[PDB]
Amino acid sequence: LSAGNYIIYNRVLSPRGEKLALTYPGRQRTPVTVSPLDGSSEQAWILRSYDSNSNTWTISPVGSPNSQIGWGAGNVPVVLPPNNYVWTLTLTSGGYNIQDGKRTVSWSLNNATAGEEVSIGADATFSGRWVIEKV
Amino acid sequence: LSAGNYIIYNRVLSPRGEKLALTYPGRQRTPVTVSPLDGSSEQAWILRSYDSNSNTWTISPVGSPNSQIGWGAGNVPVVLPPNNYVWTLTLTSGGYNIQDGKRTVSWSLNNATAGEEVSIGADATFSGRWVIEKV
Ligand SMILES: [Cl-]
Repeated sequence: LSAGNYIIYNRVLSPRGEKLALTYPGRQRTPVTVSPLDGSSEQAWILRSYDSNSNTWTISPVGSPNSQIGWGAGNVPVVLPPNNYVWTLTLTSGGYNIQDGKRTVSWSLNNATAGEEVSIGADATFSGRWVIEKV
Repeated sequence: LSAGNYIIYNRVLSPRGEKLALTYPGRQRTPVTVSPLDGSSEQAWILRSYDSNSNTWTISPVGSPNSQIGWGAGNVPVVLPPNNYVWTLTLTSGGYNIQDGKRTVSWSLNNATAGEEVSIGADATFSGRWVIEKV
């Protein structure tokens, strides 16, 4: 895994079979959601290596490339002005487990539906795992 | 849902993000598996309505169209010579729940990996739900 632009989508598809991709809501301090994979810029993220030895990274929307995803009140990711907000990206045999820098919580989807806000908390079979693809 | 040819794939993707489609192994009395969606004829199934009131169907591989999927020993589906083997196809708000005619068991995947045999038993969040798409 290396720096560049990526899509990030859940292992669990929508009820209609759509890949549910991390989607920038177009402004800061607004819960980041998933939506059907569609090639829009809101679904492209810049990963920058923070500590390679820690597998930690910053994640920035291409639309606002200096901004970073942080841990929002309500336990949802939100985009913010930069301040070393990082996530651990661990490749497991079930896909990526996206955790905070201290590896105490995980991103998941509760229902895996279009428009759903990403949850930060307990790890979850299947919906706690993600796919990260270049470009 | 109507008679015709379909792909049938899990709501849960492989760890690499591949849609896992029901795949005929090319002979009878051999556990039916899932594999990455690839347009092969082994992934095309003929659905015929058995009883509309009870929502039951026969499922036959296009490769051996008179044959039917039945409930195999070891609780895995297998293909067999026809003898009214049916499955209930219920569209829930989380996708299709594929059960036996009596609605006591469900098809799911334990790990949702390429090559995995389909399990017949407990309903399972996410991996007990399916997507059924024409042709
Ligand atoms: Cl058998």
